[PDB]
Amino acid sequence: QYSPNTQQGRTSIVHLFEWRWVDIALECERYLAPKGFGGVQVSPPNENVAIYNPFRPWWERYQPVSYKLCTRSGNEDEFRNMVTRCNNVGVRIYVDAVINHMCGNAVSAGTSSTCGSYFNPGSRDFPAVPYSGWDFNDGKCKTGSGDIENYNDATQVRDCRLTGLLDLALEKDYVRSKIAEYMNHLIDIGVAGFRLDASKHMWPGDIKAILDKLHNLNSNWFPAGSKPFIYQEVIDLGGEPIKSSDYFGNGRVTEFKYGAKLGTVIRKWNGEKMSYLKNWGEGWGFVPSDRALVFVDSHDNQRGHGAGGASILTFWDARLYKMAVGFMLAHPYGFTRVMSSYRWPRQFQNGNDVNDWVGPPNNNGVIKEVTINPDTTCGNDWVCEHRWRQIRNMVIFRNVVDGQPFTNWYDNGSNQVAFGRGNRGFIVFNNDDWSFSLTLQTGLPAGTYCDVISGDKINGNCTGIKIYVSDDGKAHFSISNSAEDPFIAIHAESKL
Ligand SMILES: C[C@H]1O[C@H](O[C@H]2[C@H](O)[C@@H](O)[C@@H](O)O[C@@H]2CO)[C@H](O)[C@@H](O)[C@@H]1N[C@H]1C=C(CO)[C@@H](O[C@H]2O[C@H](CO)[C@@H](O[C@H]3O[C@H](CO)[C@@H](O)[C@H](O)[C@H]3O)[C@H](O)[C@H]2O)[C@H](O)[C@H]1O
Ligand SMILES: *[C@@H]1O[C@H](CO)[C@@H](O)[C@H](O)[C@H]1NC(C)=O
Ligand SMILES: [Ca+2]
Ligand SMILES: [Cl-]
Repeated sequence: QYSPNTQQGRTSIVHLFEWRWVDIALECERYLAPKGFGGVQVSPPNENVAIYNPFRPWWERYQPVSYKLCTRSGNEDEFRNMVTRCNNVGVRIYVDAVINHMCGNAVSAGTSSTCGSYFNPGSRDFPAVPYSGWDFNDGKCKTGSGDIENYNDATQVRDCRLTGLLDLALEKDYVRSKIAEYMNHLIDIGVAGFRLDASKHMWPGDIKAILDKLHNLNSNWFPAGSKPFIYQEVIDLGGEPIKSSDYFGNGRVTEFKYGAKLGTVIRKWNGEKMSYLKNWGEGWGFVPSDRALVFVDSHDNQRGHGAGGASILTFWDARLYKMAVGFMLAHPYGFTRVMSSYRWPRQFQNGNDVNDWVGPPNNNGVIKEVTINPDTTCGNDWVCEHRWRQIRNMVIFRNVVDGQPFTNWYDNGSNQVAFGRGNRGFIVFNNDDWSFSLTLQTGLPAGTYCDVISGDKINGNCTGIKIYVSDDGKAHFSISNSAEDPFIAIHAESKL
């Protein structure tokens, strides 16, 4: 469960939120593989409800109608084609598995689905699976509304509807089998693992019963006995009967406290400063490193739809975001997931964004293709953070320092810190309102290194800042509080 199953030397996965299968296939070959990315988290590949009010929101993909690989991202052929090509180049695919529920109970019956499948929420009829009233928890839920009303009662959190979404009776072997049938179909196609959506709303024991029916990874690409990588989405920030530690037996879990705390520290909210990050990790109340999937922001909380709230950093906060992602990718704690989003028209009113529902860039509902600009950036309103030099170069930085310990930490008692990873890497941050100028111990061998944040090493030279390391491993760093990117990073592979 716990191993990502990525190729030796690749330590991160990227979430290509709402991308089309064909675009991802191309991305695997032209960028992901050459730049050292380990894998890709894709949006739910199964048939979902088509919602026109509001116009095709991103969240309609979390309301399943069937298990047919047919969505706005593409059909089953294009999906299979994407997995094959990505695997052939060393980049794995992780499927977002929405297995806790089906669509909202209020949705109108008919054929308003991404594949024309018929469904009737009112009578609990989903013929394309098939599921009937006997496969839902309507009789098991005890709340008066039928939905989840209090998260302090772990029982209704699991047996009732999450904001109206019809809740699957996962204790029934029939339902467990229909779900395994779906996941095994994907495993046999070549996927390397799954993100279990709304895992908090499922009993750890029901999840385990389903994972027991799963096949080993495809023997054409993976070594015999390979088990699918499993990370469960559980939002646990304390103060609830449900703890993410209850799911350690099924696989890893999403550590939402990670992004929340990093955001407040980097924003310097209510007393926090970067010097406190010295004991970052479990020392902060986080889950063990070998059970954590970490990230700065997610498709959910980057638009206020998840835990984290106001402190969360996103592409909208470019400068601070790059630093946050940089710290995460440099730090040894957990398995890192990089975000890749699209721009939407944020419309704030009373502190809340009324356009948080807006779906991906599209032409009358047809998702726009991801175009690549001459400078490697993306067009058609795709942000492509994974293509930002500062982020892409930190992904590579993680690969280079994989395995090296945390050493040579430094801080000015405020917001200027630095630390290294064994003798393969070093990073410096200046988040104070004044310039940083000092000679630090880097633990790196003597030589001239290229700063991978400001530039790149291109055939014998640096296109940006250059750092000189002496025999005793010391080097001088200068970062004005006015730099576009107030941090510098160098590693063994950026060495001249
Ligand atoms: C969103 C978050 O809510 C909880 O998170 C709780 C948290 O556990 C608790 O501790 C406290 O912080 O409150 C949070 C919000 O209630 C869960 O614990 C967690 O698992 C879940 N996150 C994952 C799963 C779902 C569901 O399929 C997705 O929802 C996403 O899809 C849903 C279905 O299309 C959307 O509902 C939409 O459709 C419903 C249909 O009846 C409508 O009633 C609803 O008004 C509408 O917004 C939802 O807005 C969106 O966020 C989401 O994208 C995905 O990341
Ligand atoms: C690096 O660039 C300089 C010019 O700025 C050039 O003289 C030198 O030969 C280059 N080195 C390599 C290895 O390409
Ligand atoms: Ca449930
Ligand atoms: Cl997530």
